[PDB]
Amino acid sequence: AAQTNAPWGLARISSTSPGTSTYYYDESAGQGSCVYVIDTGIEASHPEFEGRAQMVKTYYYSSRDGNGHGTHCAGTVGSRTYGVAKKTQLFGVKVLDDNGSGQYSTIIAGMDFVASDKNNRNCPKGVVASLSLGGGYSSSVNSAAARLQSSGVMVAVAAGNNNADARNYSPASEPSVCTVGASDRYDRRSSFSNYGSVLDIFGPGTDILSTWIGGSTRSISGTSMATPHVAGLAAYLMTLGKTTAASACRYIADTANKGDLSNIPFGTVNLLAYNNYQA
Ligand SMILES: Cc1oc2ncn(CCCN(C)C)c(=N)c2c1C
Ligand SMILES: Cc1oc2ncn(CCCN(C)C)c(=N)c2c1C
Repeated sequence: AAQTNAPWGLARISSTSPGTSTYYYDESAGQGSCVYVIDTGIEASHPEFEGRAQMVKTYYYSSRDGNGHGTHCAGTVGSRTYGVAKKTQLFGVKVLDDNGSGQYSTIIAGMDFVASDKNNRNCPKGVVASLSLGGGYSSSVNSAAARLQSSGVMVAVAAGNNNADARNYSPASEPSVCTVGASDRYDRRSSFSNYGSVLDIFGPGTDILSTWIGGSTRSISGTSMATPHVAGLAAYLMTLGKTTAASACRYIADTANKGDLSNIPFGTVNLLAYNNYQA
């Protein structure tokens, strides 16, 4: 399948070269997989989600996304126009309030929730969790991310936006999850992207168009935007049977475009997520 005039990040993940604008992908499109977006919520009524999104948990007085960040990330995972895996099921877990803030205790509870809740959901092709959030190092936060991964969920986490080594951030620094840095449309490391040996992969993160609250769209930047590209890619590859939740991060690294990014610090992987789709 081909989506013409796609957002640059979708085109990038299906291309061996920067500078193209069509997204190519197998029409299975993540059908039968599920992606949990652990964030500020998801505006599930957005036409772009086509009934495939739903809120399943909140820790606040409402399950509504009053911020937009979670809706944007969910859109990059799985919206019809802006999403990598256009037929996946999206589940919202609101661990962040409408200012984008959340206590580590709440974030941990949300991860443990997903590890159990996937057993209440029909996801025969596999389960992914996208965590576009984090803060300073916490062994308890890292352990929660490790538990979620061990339970059989592909966990993709944002590296962070401090232009610093991700070893000092959580859950970014948990080795067993998939830690995602950000790149731009010219194949440069995004100016704000964290780096370091704990990174597994880069995805598009500068100037990413996706869904927003109020039934709208906008372009924003962050490792938060790169992470759902990788989460959606994992769901897509799991639906194709090419990999599993336990192996998808390694598979994405194995099949990535290698050596193509600039301003990668020595010791950080030079790997850009790539779907390897051949029509
Ligand atoms: C106008 C705008 O509104 C935003 N809300 C959340 N974010 C994401 C930053 C923090 N996040 C965890 C809540 C934005 N980057 C953003 C931008 C730009
Ligand atoms: C380790 C980590 O530390 C963070 N601090 C703020 N944010 C919010 C910035 C979100 N983005 C859209 C600009 C994070 N997403 C984050 C992550 C991951």
